[PDB]
Amino acid sequence: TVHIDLSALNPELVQAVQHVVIGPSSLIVHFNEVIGRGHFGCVYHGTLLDNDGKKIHCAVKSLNRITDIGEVSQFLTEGIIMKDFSHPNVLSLLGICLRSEGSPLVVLPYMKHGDLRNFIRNETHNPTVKDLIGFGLQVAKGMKYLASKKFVHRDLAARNCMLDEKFTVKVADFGLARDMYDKEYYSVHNKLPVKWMALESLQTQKFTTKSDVWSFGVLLWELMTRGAPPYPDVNTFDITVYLLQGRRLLQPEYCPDPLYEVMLKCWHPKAEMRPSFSELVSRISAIFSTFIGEHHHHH
Ligand SMILES: O=C(CCc1ccc2ccc3ncc(-c4cnn(C5CCNCC5)c4)cc3c(=O)c2c1)NCc1ccccn1
Repeated sequence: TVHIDLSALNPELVQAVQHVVIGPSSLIVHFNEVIGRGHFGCVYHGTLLDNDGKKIHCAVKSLNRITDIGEVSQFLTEGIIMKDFSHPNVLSLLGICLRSEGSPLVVLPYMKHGDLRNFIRNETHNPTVKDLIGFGLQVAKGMKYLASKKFVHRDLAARNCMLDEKFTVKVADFGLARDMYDKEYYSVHNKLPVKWMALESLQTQKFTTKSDVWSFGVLLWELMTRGAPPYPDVNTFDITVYLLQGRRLLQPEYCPDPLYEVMLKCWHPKAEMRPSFSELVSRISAIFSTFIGEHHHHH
């Protein structure tokens, strides 16, 4: 029932939204069919009528019970930040629907297989070790692209990646993503994923591509453990001390030794000493191509 006053938003943000607008008549939000949850609300199945009149299956993000303009602005930015994304391992934006009343709607392509964490946890799907390394390589390529556009993700985790009908892994949620401009960092001004955060980010609240590399390492560990929760016997509040003591996530059972070395490199206490995403793509690609095991998907 909300009425959003657009004159209360930053003009550059409103113009950006206007450019990716979806006509209210072209979208059916299947509001009785929940499919996920972002940082600002739930995600639903949707049907999008395209420019050529074809029905497109989509995922629609909405704001859950809106109270203030700041929340609307952050939610719209989580859609606008994705507008120029064009990479096979990065989810694209289909558009934004803003009706006369109610929450704005961020429209994304539907990803057949759902989130990466749930996919690997499914005992029947049972991805092989090589399949898991391949998923890790795909995420690395998406992050290499994001890093090249000077965006800091800040919330990289398996649950934030999706798999499409061809098993292509795409970095999908950008609810905490920020443009670094020419600064090479983002510091918090205005619910943080503690067990995926770099030690320096937990201490200073400053995020960089190198802090995303740390999160990537944890995502690789989630892959190799088939979606186990990290540090299960460490409380969220005791993580900083645990990490300052030099302690790290242990080698997963079926994980190749060179891939565990890659994870360790991602968690170096000195951010400058961590590999770049370009270096991670090269290293993981060599591990992937030399691991001769059973494999299903195309990486
Ligand atoms: O929700 C999130 C992050 C937010 C986010 C970001 C982008 C997307 C984009 C598309 C999408 N496509 C397909 C399916 C889907 C859902 N199910 N299926 C099929 C249905 C038939 N069975 C096989 C799966 C396809 C779900 C989604 C989403 O909900 C989604 C959600 N992470 C997940 C998360 C969120 C919170 C806690 C844990 N995990």
